[PDB]
Amino acid sequence: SMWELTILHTNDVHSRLEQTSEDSSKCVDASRCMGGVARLFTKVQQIRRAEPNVLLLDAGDQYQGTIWFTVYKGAEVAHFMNALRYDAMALGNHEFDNGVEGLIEPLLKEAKFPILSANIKAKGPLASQISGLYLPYKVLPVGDEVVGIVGYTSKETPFLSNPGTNLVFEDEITALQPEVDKLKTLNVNKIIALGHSGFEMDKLIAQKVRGVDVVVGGHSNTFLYTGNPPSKEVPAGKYPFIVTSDDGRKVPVVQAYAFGKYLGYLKIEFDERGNVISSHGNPILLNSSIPEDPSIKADINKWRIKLDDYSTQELGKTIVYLDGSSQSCRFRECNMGNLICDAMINNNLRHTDEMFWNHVSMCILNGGGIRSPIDERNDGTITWENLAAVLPFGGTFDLVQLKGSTLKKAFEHSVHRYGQSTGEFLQVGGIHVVYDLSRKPGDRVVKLDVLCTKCRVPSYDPLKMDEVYKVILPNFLANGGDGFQMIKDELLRHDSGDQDINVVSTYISKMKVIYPAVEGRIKFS
Ligand SMILES: COC[C@](CO)(OC[C@H]1O[C@@H](n2ncc3c(NC4CCCC4)nc(Cl)nc32)[C@H](O)[C@@H]1O)P(=O)(O)O
Ligand SMILES: [Ca+2]
Ligand SMILES: [Zn+2]
Ligand SMILES: [Zn+2]
Repeated sequence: SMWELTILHTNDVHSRLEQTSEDSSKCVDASRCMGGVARLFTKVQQIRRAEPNVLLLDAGDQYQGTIWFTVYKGAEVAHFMNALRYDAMALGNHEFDNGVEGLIEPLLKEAKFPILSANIKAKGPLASQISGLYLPYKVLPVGDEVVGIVGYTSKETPFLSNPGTNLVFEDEITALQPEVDKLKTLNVNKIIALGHSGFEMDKLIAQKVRGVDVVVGGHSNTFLYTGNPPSKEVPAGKYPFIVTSDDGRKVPVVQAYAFGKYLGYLKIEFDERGNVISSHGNPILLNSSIPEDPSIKADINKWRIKLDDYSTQELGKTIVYLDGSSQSCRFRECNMGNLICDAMINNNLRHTDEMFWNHVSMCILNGGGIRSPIDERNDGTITWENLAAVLPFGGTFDLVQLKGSTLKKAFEHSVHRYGQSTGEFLQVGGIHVVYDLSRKPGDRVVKLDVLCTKCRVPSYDPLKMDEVYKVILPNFLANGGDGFQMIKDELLRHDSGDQDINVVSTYISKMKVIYPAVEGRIKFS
């Protein structure tokens, strides 16, 4: 006899509580709009009516992405995940963005479902206040059977977030294996690994961790599809991706892109000993054909009223597509990156003396900090809400003083593991950089010219290693984020800076009509 489990899954929803446009920015024309929690509820309930054994899972990164999270700070996540009746959630890196206190009080205390992470260990005074609010695993009854769900979270979280000194992030495979063994001793033969470390780590967990039957993932925003994909997203593999484990088993691995646009849907046929016989399915595109649930929509509309206080009024126009996509901004020069850096430099114009045209000419911006495009095809209108999707973190753009050697090392770090779609890839202003990706990590920056400061005519000259340059960058990078530890450790000065969205808003308002280009700021030999 066979037992079929239906795994429903989301990952990297990123405050997209409402429905969105095709590129996950604000919904304009509702006929061509997608996702949101109300539409998700409808599809989940169809499948719960139709299929006997159903789990709705989240693989982290609900926190952070839109004005919803700016205002409600995770209370919206707790409320609407409770309304959808999620069966479990794994902690992502962005769940620690407002500290451990910003995780506990909004999300963990208000959640009426298990929140999971096995590789996070509390220390000192936190252990008491946090104990039981997150777990390493959960055994869940599904029909007659039980299904174990073991949690995991990225080891990189302290480089990406504010977990603080009282949490330790263990290796995933090291931490997961004891907990999966413990589930075997409790007669749990069906074990799902739900977590937030990326597709490559998902494949490694599937390969190495004995007992794990399915891996449900996030963080890398991985779209997988079997057959013709139903929208703009390009699949990185078949759904599910089959990893062959070290003990001979076929382990399906799944991810459901991002932004609540798709609902993941995998049907696993298990045998009586909890071995995967087969598995099939695809991520279901949550298009306008699927209606929003009236009661959830009405409740979204209630929480929406506070957000309509944000000004409707046009900040300015764009006549170009502002390419703030990850596929551009983490791999090459993107025009959204140029815009933001030009805005940053424009903000710091203080023409004080005859020697310098301006004291700062230079900008670096982590590409992973650019979180949305802005589409030009609604009369070119840019609103604050559109910019809030690009820059959702409530950060500042700060001035630092760096040695050229420190800057060189940052640009080496920018491409040290190029190809993985990680956020450390640097968008720039007043810097022309050339990479050679054939060369070894730490030796890929072949040309690095910078715009002169001590000059009346701005022009590009080679970066000198022992010269000190003033650079505008995000506070995230000033505090050593994205593994830019050389910046925090070697910086000579660090001033407080202006709020990130306001800087870019001011520039767009001053310029009125914008048309930023890709100009060869970043080249590859
Ligand atoms: C493998 O990609 C993972 C991911 C994909 O979308 O992107 C990671 C990239 O996101 C950027 N990031 N993360 C945090 C942060 C931040 N502020 C922090 C401190 C306080 C508030 C959080 N500020 C700025 Cl400007 N960027 C920030 C950074 O580039 C990082 O690699 P995911 O969102 O799944 O983690
Ligand atoms: Ca099993
Ligand atoms: Zn994410
Ligand atoms: Zn993440």
